[PDB]
Amino acid sequence: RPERRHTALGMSIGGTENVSPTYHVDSAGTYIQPTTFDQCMPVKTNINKVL
Amino acid sequence: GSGVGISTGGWVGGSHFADKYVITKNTRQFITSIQNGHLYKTEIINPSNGNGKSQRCVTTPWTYFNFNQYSCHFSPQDWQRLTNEYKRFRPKAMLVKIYNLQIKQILSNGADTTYNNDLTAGVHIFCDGEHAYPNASHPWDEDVMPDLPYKTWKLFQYGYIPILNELADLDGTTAGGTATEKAILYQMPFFMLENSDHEVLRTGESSEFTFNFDCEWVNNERAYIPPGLMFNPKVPTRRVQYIRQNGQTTASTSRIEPYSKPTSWMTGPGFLGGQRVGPATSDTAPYMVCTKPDGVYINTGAAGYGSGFDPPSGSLAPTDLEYKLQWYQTPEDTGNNGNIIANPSLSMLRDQLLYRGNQTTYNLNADVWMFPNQIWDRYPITREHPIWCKKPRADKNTIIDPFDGSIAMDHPPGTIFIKMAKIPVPSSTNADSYLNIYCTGQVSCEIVWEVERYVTKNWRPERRHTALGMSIGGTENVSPTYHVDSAGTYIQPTTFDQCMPVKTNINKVL
Amino acid sequence: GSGVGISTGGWVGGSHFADKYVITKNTRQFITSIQNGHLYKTEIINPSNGNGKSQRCVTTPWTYFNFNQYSCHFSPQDWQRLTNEYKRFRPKAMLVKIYNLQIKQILSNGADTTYNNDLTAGVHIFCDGEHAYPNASHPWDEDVMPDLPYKTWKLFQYGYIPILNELADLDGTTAGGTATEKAILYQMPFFMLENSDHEVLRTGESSEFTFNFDCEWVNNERAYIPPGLMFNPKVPTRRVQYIRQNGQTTASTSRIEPYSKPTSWMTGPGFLGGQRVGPATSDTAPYMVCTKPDGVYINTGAAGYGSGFDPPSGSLAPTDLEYKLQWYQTPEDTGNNGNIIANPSLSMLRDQLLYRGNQTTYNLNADVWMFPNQIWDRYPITREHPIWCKKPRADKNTIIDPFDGSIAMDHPPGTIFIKMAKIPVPSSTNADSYLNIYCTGQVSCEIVWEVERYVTKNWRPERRHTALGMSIGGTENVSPTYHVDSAGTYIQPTTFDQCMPVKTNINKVL
Amino acid sequence: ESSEFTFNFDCEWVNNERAYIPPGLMFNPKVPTRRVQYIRQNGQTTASTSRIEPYSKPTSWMTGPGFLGGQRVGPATSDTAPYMVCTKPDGVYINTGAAGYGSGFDPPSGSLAPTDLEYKLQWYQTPEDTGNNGNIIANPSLSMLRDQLLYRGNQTTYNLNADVWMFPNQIWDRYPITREHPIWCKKPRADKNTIIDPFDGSIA
Amino acid sequence: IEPYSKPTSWMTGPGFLGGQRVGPATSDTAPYMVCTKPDGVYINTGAAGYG
Amino acid sequence: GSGVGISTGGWVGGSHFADKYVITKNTRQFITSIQNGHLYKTEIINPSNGNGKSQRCVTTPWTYFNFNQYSCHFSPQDWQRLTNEYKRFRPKAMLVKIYNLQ
Repeated sequence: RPERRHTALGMSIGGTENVSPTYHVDSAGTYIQPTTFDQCMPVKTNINKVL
Repeated sequence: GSGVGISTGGWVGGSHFADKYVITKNTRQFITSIQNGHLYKTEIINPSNGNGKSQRCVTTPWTYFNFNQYSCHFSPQDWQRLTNEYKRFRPKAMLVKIYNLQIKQILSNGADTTYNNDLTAGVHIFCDGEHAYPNASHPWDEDVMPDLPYKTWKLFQYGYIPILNELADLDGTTAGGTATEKAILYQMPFFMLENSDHEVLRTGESSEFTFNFDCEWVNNERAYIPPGLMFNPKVPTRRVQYIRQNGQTTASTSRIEPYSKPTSWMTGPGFLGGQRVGPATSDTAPYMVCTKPDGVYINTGAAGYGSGFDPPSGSLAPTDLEYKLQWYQTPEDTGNNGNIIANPSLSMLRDQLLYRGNQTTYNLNADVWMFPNQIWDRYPITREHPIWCKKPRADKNTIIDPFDGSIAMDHPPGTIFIKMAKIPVPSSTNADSYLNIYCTGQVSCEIVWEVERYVTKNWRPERRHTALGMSIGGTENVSPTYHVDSAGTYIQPTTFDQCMPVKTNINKVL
Repeated sequence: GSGVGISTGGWVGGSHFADKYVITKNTRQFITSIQNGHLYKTEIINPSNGNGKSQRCVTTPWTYFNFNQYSCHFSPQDWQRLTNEYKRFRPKAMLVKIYNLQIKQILSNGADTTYNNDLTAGVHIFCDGEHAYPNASHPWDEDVMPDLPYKTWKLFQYGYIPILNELADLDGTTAGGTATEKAILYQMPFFMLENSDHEVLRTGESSEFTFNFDCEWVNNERAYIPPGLMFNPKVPTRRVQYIRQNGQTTASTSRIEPYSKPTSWMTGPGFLGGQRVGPATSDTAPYMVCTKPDGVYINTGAAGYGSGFDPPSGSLAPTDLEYKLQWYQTPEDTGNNGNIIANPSLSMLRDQLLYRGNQTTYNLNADVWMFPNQIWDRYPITREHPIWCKKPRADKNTIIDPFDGSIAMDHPPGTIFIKMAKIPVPSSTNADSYLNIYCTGQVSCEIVWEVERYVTKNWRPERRHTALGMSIGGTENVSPTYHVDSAGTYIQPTTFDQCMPVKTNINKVL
Repeated sequence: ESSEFTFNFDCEWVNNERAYIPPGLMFNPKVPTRRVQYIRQNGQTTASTSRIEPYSKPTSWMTGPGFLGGQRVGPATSDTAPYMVCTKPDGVYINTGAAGYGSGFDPPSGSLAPTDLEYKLQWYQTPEDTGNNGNIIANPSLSMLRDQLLYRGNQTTYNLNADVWMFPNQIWDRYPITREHPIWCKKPRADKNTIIDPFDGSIA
Repeated sequence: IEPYSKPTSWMTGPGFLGGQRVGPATSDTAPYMVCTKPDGVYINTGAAGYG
Repeated sequence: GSGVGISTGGWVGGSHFADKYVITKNTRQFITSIQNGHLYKTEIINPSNGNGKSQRCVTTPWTYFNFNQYSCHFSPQDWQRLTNEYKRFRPKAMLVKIYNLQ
């Protein structure tokens, strides 16, 4: 079966004009920070393991 | 050694991923039975509600292996990893084996049927690699190898259309047909697979077939911008735009704005102009490709002397649901359930449109033909698509880009034909009497897939196919997609993204 | 040669004792039949009286060989001699062979069933040595090879728990489950043994599998004293004991008595603090090891999102019968008959306890965690114990000492999976119809056991396992233990010492 | 001028994998077990001896270590942690509380499932972040070697064991690190140590 | 978290401060007894003397 | 050659993915200034609201490079691909260069 992967579709949109997606620069040049823990792309998530 | 009690092969399965290649291995248990009672027959299908559409069909005492789909060669895990980790892939080499054959005699004593093997019985196997015979397979057929390795594969009867019927049907005022229609029957080819040399196997034997692909790549990449956005907005352009006098607006000459530069790159081809024509039992397509020699008599409409061209749309954005690629996921699906409607891949070389200004507004150009400087991506195929199609032998052709996404080749993988060897029975009445038998066996397909890994200078994360895009269904509604149910039912992908299309994940700098 | 009338093996049996090794040889006649009608299925077992405990189970069309017990590889004679003559032993190399296969067709004509062989039928055999699939075997299962070489071995269906159910069960106020539970289903793995390459055999064929153990020893020795008694009573100690003022008793400073010296060696770990929680149909253990991610919805108690940890007690002396290892000797045993309750081995590295002084008396410490300087012996296994268990793949772990006594390994002996090759049947109704078949065959297991003989300067005789410790039972009550009855019933060991545990006979100087 | 420096790591792997089941689910539900469960008399319920159910087999594998028992102690300007690791030689004079002769141990929780927000790893994404904005709270990785819990039966129900020490046969995954984590930490030079598994996820 | 208190990854070493010695001095007086008590033995004494 | 008008290095950046290894390359422009006026000092931080918590701190006329985080060595693209395509990873060899000093 397919497994979980980290996707840009898990990113969120923010900024001064609220048009800037995560990990992208803003109009002011501000770098949009990850809002949530999954946007930081943790390990031990995607790849299944048989014990 | 070799004999009845020695197996001629073993189960092969799984995948092997490398940098430059992927090897998929699939084995199935297949079953074949007698077809047409060992006869060749030519039938006319002429549905009363088919709105005058008809076919001539030569049905053969033969069945055939169809390997053409992606889902049969890739698990959903393997397909995910393929489309997530690679920018492009193509088939390299195919190897198929038919082995572990069992021919049973079918004994009907009553409502109870018994099965015991005829050890001296045999089975015909013919691979046509030169395409000397009408091609068995066609894209999007349900004859293809199953997705689940443990499901039995039932071979389909081989048949072919000898002629276009309405041209051959000998209808009209004159008796016996016109002179042109009769001339089209007087040459109607007739093909027998028995005309070729081929193999007859017993249980202790086996056969194998190799095929080498030489193909164009299937590109998994997406355009994040259209070709028209490839300029720099901050630098001015030298170009001048003259706008003619419109009504009370004076004609003006000015420098084109820096944020709109002119583009050299046209919308790809496509037809948004046609519409399907009911009823559903006829051939319903926005466009018919017809052949109508002079002197034939046609008492029907365009459907029935021609074939429907579907999807009509090219890289053009479908303006209606009729123009979208759509298929049922299982053979038992009907109506609005089980169907998967294609949705945009959000690639900017897809979903193109062309507008012409009337000097007031822009109006959509529905039918976009081939025009110089057109740039488009080929269809975003999914794990359920035909891999290839048969390209017609012809003098001339334009750019070959089947809109369903299948890869047209002069020679695709040859079709392996299989039938039960006839076992005649003595008849005092000179009746045609044969012994009722069937063959089950194991067929394996190993394909080597040439692959290429992507390299990107993109800073930001990119889309990938995730199991979190799956949906939950079943009898108890606890079963996630691509998983088995309590009844053993395999949960089918509900939506187009669950089929994991290409040209989605991996960004591409134009 | 090779064929249907030539046997592919022979019966191997018995043992060979040497100084540094023991070779045990065991052959069994096994039977396997079709499972799940050749389907993979995912069932939810959710007993009404199970007190909210549930499992997801993927059941497979597969059966598997389980060699893990000591009694299947050792006769009671050989086990006696092993534990009497050797200080330690471990598995060295395993060799298993599946051969002399017979696939019969099952014919039901009525209440009468007939059996005749399909010579071209075949059988799938897959050994998983990389543990790429969920492990089939688990300690203390009844699927294991029989003790009596002449008894038939019936293989058990292979199935695995895909997910923890209460985490996946989509229960709660919100419809369709929470976001976390759905995410846990959206990835629920699904495994098919058909995804691997494996072997298909007919009657004239055979397969064999080798496995090399690298293991810790099973130590057969007993401590005649605890580690705290290792001093000399006659020599004084330099150590001072200060006793604080208690009530009207004055604080004192004095030399510790020569007959109590301080010890550096702590009680081994264990839990005496927990208690089982009924009813018997739920998971009843003094301790639950649970997983409870945040965002799941749990409508049950600790049982059903967790697994019972049993035996809770470590080397600690069980304070109640709940803490003692206990098993039924045959699958038909119920209640208080046929059960064997573990009793002390009278080794002084077992049955440990920890008390803390409150300065009046000493009170038992029920839960003893890992603490430095702990010394204990591993459980005194018997002829009926699992030999090994599967160690989970994980980043971190503490000292691996399964309290049942089984040896946890990263890779145990691989599980050999076997199923009947499907023999599809023609169906006009497109029903799924297969031919009813089963396989019987002979499976042999040769294990080489590395052993070590004891050396002792003890003057006095030591305990040994004696047939005089056996008991007499049967239908006529004349049959001694490990002997057959008049009906052919094999007299089972009634008590734990008749199972001949280790860490009993051979004394050990600490 | 210029300078350059080389360093060779010899390290344990950072494992990116998830357990889809806990170690306790590794059995087969359909095959029976030989194991017997004896349940002592509880109130008016009679003591029973029975074969353990096939769908619950006993597990050999304990919950990993962790502390759910402690609580942070304000105010925020002091050292606020559920646990203080302190050094207090004899003869020193201490006019303060445990904080200030000791260091806060955070995250207190091990692979144990955090029972409160205090136990979760949390950080601000930029140096200018304050309060409830810019902070990232760790959430479960949905790995079954993480978010472990330990209950003991009182023979009526099961009650949570808050503080799980090292115990034999414990199986757990190390913390699910993200793109923002320390890669390594300095391991103290010392005679003795237990298993080294920094709960933040950094490699000592 | 304040810069002068950072979180530590390093726990206190093991030990027992909880026990207390039990008189009189002529017995075995320690805060803790490590005992062995197989089932079936008869113990007429306290923890000291089987441990 | 070498001198004031010759650069001692160049900008290195990006990543290289292979089967058995990944190479991450990162260059930064750094700035350092004088610290403590070239003195070593021992300060006692003893906040009034710190609830009795205090530290001794020896502050030095020195600054230091800290490379320890994952985000500094991996772009979010590279980190995604790392965690999607690989079961495990560890650091192998580090090489740092200080150059183009002004």
